[PDB]
Amino acid sequence: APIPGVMPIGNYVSLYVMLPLGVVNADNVFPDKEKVEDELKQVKAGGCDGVMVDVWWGIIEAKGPKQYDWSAYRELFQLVKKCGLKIQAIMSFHQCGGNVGDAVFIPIPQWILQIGDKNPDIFYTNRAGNRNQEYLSLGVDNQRLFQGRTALEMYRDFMESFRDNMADFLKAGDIVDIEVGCGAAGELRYPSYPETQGWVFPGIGEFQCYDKYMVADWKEAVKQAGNADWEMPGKGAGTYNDTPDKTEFFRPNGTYKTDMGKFFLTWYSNKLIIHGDQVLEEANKVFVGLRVNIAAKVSGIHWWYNHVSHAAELTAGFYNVAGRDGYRPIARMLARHHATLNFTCLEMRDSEQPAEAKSAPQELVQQVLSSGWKEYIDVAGENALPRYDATAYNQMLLLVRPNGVNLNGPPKLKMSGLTYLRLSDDLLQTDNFELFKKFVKKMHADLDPSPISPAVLERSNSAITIDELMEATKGSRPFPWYDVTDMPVDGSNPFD
Repeated sequence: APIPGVMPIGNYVSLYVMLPLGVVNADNVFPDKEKVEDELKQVKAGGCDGVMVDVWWGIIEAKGPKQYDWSAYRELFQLVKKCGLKIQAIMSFHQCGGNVGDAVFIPIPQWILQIGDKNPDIFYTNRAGNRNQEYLSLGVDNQRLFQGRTALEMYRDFMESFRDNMADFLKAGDIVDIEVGCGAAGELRYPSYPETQGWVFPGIGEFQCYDKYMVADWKEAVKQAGNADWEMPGKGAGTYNDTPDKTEFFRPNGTYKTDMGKFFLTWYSNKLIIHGDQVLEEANKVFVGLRVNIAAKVSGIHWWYNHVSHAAELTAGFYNVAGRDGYRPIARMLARHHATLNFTCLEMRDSEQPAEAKSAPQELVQQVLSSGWKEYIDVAGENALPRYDATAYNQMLLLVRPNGVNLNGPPKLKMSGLTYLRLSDDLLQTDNFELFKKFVKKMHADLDPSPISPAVLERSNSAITIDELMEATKGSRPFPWYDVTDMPVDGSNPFD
């Protein structure tokens, strides 16, 4: 039996905090150095392991192709290191802000956007012909349109430059995680619920495959299946703020369940998996042999999860329905690259969502974490929305150790890390910050903050075919979850 009071260190879950947006600004300057230094000191003194920051493509490569300026990011990283903190860096090949609310606006490089004025099909496009300018469509990953480069080559060259220009932070163990941005907002998904085209929760979203590149690919695919005339979804799919039962495509027994529907949903979800595969392959080639994790971010699309159609999942590109696990194939792709899955919604409870949304964040998290663990990858995560209350912190503590602490060794089920959204004035307010420090102590299994490295990143494994990957869609039971955390922020123990 274990010795009373001894907590095995394998129970510890690292806790990182996301830096404010614009910490390095759109002119590639790091302003308010003193304020930031101060915040970093408070975060460290609260026990946090590190911080996460976006490394914005539209800052670094702004002046032109392969003109990279890493100066301000080096100053920031040096400061974080000096405050005793680890760094998670996001390779952010997407747009920051741009709405009236948003305090910062950083588009992708203007020399890319200029290409888009004359070729709007470089962007994800909805069936009405709206272009999302926040990210380059997967349809252009391998199109040599960008002053002699393809999109994948641009991503590769940027990551190589980052590695070479941060070589000393990488050697010293200061940079611990590279999150590779794979879509708008950095997430591996289609931009199916854009605020800029009027989406409001809990709309079903819209398919984002109408650019001419993805269309040429589709037309070829359906011809080979023996159905030349199958079209992409039309008016039957409805629009962003429909509910599934108001559509033909997503109603019970609707189009999604027809042979044409299944064929379309397979193709659509496979193009997203292939895009992830190609982007992470480039990351693995850059970072192989270094002690750093490489991660992809999958957003938690929890609305309509309890509807037969899983319509919001489907429009986002995750073909997850009864009898078809749409996340496990992503995890298996990730495993090939020795990459980590970063998921969201770790704080959410089903009872917090309106009933009409058919929303099940708890069961979604359980499915996705279970499917990643079954593929022998690490899974990390984030809170989806800002939360400062004990209920939220206790839900995240449940998710990071879904069968609580293990006094005999490392837990059976443990997330590899949590990144908290986000450092702000509200978080540092005296009351909230007090609660937050208890959350961090519980993340650490009541151990003291404890600095060593990620594993050495192995080279990507040999390729498997699309069809071998589809074996991973077989449905399975998720691991059983506890109903409450072991280590609530009030210090009690619900098992005594």
